[PDB]
This record gives sequence, structure tokens and C-alpha cells, in this order.
Amino acid sequence: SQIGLFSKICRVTIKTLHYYNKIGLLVPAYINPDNGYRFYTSDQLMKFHQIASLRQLGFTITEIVTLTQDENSCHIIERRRLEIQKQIRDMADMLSRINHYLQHKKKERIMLYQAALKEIPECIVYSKRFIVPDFSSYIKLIPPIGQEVMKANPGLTLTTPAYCFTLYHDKEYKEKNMDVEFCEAVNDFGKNEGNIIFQVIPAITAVTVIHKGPYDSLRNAYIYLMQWVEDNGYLLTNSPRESYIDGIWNKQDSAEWMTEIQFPVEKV
Amino acid sequence: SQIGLFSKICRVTIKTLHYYNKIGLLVPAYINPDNGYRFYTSDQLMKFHQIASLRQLGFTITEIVTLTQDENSCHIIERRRLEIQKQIRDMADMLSRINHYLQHKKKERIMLYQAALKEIPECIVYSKRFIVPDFSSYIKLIPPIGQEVMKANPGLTLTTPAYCFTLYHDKEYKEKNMDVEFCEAVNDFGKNEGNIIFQVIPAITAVTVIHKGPYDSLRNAYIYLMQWVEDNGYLLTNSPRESYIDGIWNKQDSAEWMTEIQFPVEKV
Ligand code: 118
Ligand code: 118
Repeated sequence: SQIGLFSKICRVTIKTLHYYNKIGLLVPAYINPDNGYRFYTSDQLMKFHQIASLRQLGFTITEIVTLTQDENSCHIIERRRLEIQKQIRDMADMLSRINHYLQHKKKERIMLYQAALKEIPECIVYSKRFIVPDFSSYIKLIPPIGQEVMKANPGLTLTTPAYCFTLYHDKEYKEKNMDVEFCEAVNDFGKNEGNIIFQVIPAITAVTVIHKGPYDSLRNAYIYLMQWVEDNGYLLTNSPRESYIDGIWNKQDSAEWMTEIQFPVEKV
Repeated sequence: SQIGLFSKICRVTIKTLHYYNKIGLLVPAYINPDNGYRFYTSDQLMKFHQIASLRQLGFTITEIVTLTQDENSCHIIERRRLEIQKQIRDMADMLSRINHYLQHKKKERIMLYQAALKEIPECIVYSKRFIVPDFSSYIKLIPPIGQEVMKANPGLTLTTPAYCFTLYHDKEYKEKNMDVEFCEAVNDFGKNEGNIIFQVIPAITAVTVIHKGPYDSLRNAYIYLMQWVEDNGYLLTNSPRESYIDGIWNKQDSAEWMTEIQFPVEKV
């Protein structure tokens, strides 16, 4: 039968048959060489049935071409079986995050905090860990650590980009008497002097939020993320990090300082 | 900051930044007039965080653009929540159906039937209802059924292609008796007489397989489909159909005949 009628019996378009004949799939029965027409037989219906059945299961064209001729090979099906489960879990997570987005946006008219997942690699740092009574004494006592360590460690170069952060080792969020550690990243090791130490922090996967403005409201950021981990069925696994990007060392308007809070979490 | 350092602050490729500048999504702070170099600032990172945050919910570039610059436009988010809720369902069928596939393939290491879902539009048919004692007698009795109808009507033109079939109105099969109907599709209505009548048959969505060979193995097809609609969670809403494509009237070898088995189903 000619191609315009075969396309109505099969209920598909003609461009589909042209494309199939081009790629080497469902080659016609008899092509007339003078005019160039294509004539199909009832033998082609029983292969198109198989093509449409395999395509309705999500397979791509090259696997179907490799399948109809290498019929012993059946592991492509499992290769697809793992990707389907991955797709179900990702769509089931995007759905929950969209619902959380709408639930959060219900009462608040606009939103400040926008969470995002990311990867953080391994690093070498020099660090110092101690207890502080408050945050203001902390802000003033950091820079002595920076002048002093360069005094005792000659020629120590930082990394690119710069990574300078602090760890809140306490299990519960507090306002005074905080156990805190300060870390800055360098390229190579050195030797310890007094309380200043050198160590290696492993690689993590973390959820991040960026806060912009004055320090006093940073707890608000810590509110949102503390909601986030509970709302979308996640579990906080390790101590949070607070890494400093823009502060008093580059600018004078303290209402333009920007920092980023990262909670290492896992989908369990 | 130059493009190569900013690409390491954000952990993204350079071609992505070029593309985002071309689209109009993320425009650099300052561009050199003669070189053409691109320089970025911290607020570019605050915005890239928002871009990635929006991109993690599955939106495409145009909606992300429309979301960032324009008004809130909440109707786009819930409208997405349907495209996910639907998609999961779609996904949730296929992981089932492929799981059907394996439970049959690994039983025989050969596949005789492959099922596929399709849609059959509405038609105008002539039809005759009756009870049959034995299928062979029905085959023998069909040529007179053709003869009465062929003589007494002017301008009785069949369809292109030819759709002639038999309707099985029984719920649970038995070899003793069968309430069947013979149907052949025509273009227009007219007057009815005798045991034959004209009627319209509405469109349906059916699962079909194609059987080639004699009829004395046809039950082996049904036992397959009676499983396929039961395991993978679909529901049989109406009487099956048996459509005849190629037989003694076009061919000579009965082992090269070809028929099509159709089960009308819905998603339940
Ligand atoms: C060791 C200890 C502190 C700093 Sb810094 C800083 C500098 C550049 C970029 C990011 C951070 C600092 C502040 C004032 C004067 C000199 C250095 C610093 C201080 C307090 C809180 C966060 C960072 C550096 C090394
Ligand atoms: C009225 C009733 C049945 C048939 Sb046919 C047939 C005709 C066209 C296309 C396909 C089938 C038939 C049988 C023998 C010789 C010539 C025509 C027919 C026979 C058995 C089963 C189904 C249809 C024809 C007219």
C-alpha cells in the first residue's frame, strides 16, 4: 500500500515513516526506482506494533534499534529500571519542594531566604576552637588570630577563592556561652604553635541560604533553614558552617555585608 | 572579578555564563570597551543563587526570566504543580508496565505477544447480533451474511482501509455458546432491514495485540491480556473486539493470516 494510505491505517503521519526509513528503521517493502515511491505490505504492520509498544515504555530510538537485532541482550531494560526510580524520587522531591514553596509563600507576601543544595569539597585549614560569652567579643577578637598566625608561620599562602568560616559546635542554638571554632583555608600544611592548629575538613553536601544586611537579624536566617530541614523530610547530619564573603574588610556600609549559612543535610 | 574566578566562586562553567548573558538573564557589572572582558561583583552571586534556587524546581529559562523581573504571577507555580502531579502518575504507570514485561520474558525466553494502548475514533457500521453454537459454523455462515447485505442496498461503499470485526459480548468465555455481533464499517447511514442494522460506534481507548496464524490458538492471546489488565491496574469497561485484517479473501496460506485483538479499557 502507498504511504498516504499506510499512514491512515497506522494512524501516524508521513514524516514519521520518512524519518524511520532514513535512520534504517522499518525500511519499506518495495521502493519503485523510476518515480521513487514507497509501497508497504502487511509485514510492516507487525514490526510497527513492536516499535510503538517499546516506545510507549520510554525507550529511545537507538536502544530499540539495538534491541530488535541483539535480542539476547536484555540488560538495557534494567538500565532503564534504575533511571525510572531515580526519576520517580526526583519528581517526588520537586513536588514536595514546590508544595513547601507555596505553603511558605501563603502567609508571607514576599520572601527573603531562598534555599539551594550544593557540594563542598575537602580542604586544609588552620583553625582555633574555644568558648566565647557573646558575639561582639568574638568579632573583636578574630583579627589578632590573623595577625599572629602570619607572624609565627612565614610564607603561608591562602587558596583561590578564599574560604574563611566558623563552626558552631554546640548542638542547640544559643545566644551566649557559645562553643565556636574559627577556620581559614591554606594550600599546604605547617606546624602548630600553642592553640593554633592545622587540620583537614572532609567534603560534604549542604543546603545553603544567603543572608544580606546587619548581623543582628542573622537568627532569622537560622529560623528559616531550621524550618526547611523539618518541612521537606530531611535530617541535619553535622555541625553547621558560617562562611564570610562580604564584611568590614572591603566596605564601610554595614547594611551591605553578605554572608552565607550552610547546613549539611541528607535525604533520608 | 574576571569570568574565570567568578566561575569558581559559583562552581559553574563559562559557557553557561556566556549563554546567560546572551539570553539576558545575568548581565555582568562592567564590560571592557575594547577587549570585551566581563567583570562581576558579589550581587551577581546573590542573584545566581536565586537563579539556581528557581532552576531546582524544574522551571525553564523563560519562566525563570518572567519570574525574576516581572510581578509575582503566582498562577505559574500551582500550574506547575499539576504538571508534576500528572507526570508522577504517568511515571507510576510505566515502572509497573515494564515490570510486567520482565515477569513474562524471563518465563519463556521468547515473547509471543506485545501489548500496546491506542485510540480508535468513532465510526458508522452495519451490524448483526446473534447467538452462535460453534465458532467454525460462524466462519462458515459469514459469507451468506455478506450476500444478503451485498444485494439489497444501493451504494453500499466500505471504508478505506477495511475494518471488519466481531464483537464478543460474553464476560467469561465458554466454548458452548457465544453472543456475538458481526460488524463492518461503512461511510453513511441509510435504512435498516432484516437482521442487519446501521449504527454509530463511539471512540474508545483500547489495548491491542496482533495475532498471526490460525484461530485455534486465539485463546492463548486472551489469557495473556486478562493478566495484563489485571496486574498493571487498568479496568475493562466494555466488550472486546476481534478485527480481521488478512485471511483467505486476500491470501492463500492460513498460517500467514493476521487478526487483531482489542480490549477497551480505562485508567482506574
Ligand atoms: C585570619 C583571621 C581573620 C581574617 Sb578577616 C577577612 C579578610 C578578607 C576576607 C575575608 C575575611 C580581617 C578583618 C579585619 C582585618 C584584617 C582581617 C574576618 C574577621 C572577622 C570576621 C570574619 C572575617 C583573615 C585571616
Ligand atoms: C460482507 C461480509 C463479510 C465480508 Sb469478508 C472482507 C471484505 C473486505 C475486507 C476484508 C474482509 C470476504 C470473505 C470471503 C471472500 C470475500 C470477502 C470476511 C470474511 C471472514 C471474516 C471477516 C470478513 C465482506 C462483505
